[PDB]
Amino acid sequence: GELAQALKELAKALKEEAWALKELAQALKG
Amino acid sequence: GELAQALKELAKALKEEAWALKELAQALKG
Amino acid sequence: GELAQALKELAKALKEEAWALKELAQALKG
Amino acid sequence: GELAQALKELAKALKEEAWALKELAQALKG
Amino acid sequence: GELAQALKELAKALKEEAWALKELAQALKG
Amino acid sequence: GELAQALKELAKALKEEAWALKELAQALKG
Repeated sequence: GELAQALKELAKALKEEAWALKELAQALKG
Repeated sequence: GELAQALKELAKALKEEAWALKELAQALKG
Repeated sequence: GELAQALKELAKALKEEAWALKELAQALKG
Repeated sequence: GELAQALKELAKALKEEAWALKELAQALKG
Repeated sequence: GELAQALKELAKALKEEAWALKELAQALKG
Repeated sequence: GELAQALKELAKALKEEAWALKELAQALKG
């Protein structure tokens, strides 16, 4: 239902945020 | 109640944050 | 209730942060 | 209760985040 | 119990993020 | 619960963002 769906969407977004943070860290190192 | 809605908004905002981190990473590369 | 509203406020803050970091990216890129 | 106190802490942190985002926007605008 | 603790952790981390946005703002000014 | 879990994960992500942004701040000063 609605809450389960929203929690799954938040979990996807957290994964995207972590991936993006790694891209920034890489760019900073470069 | 409104918990699921709040989590949907939070997931959407976190996606926007992730995209900004990706844009910063690319900006450091020109 | 109050929990959901505070999470909506947290989402609004991360949305604002995303926007400001996107502007920072545009300024760094030049 | 503990939840109410925690929401209070999050509200304080939101207010600090908001002022720092204002400062970042001020640094960017100029 | 665990939700109030998670919210307190989230407040702490938002304050760290505010500190970092201030540092960005200052760095933009040299 | 699942919610406390996800919010702890978000706090960790905001702490990592704060670290990266402080490194960006130093990079913006050369």
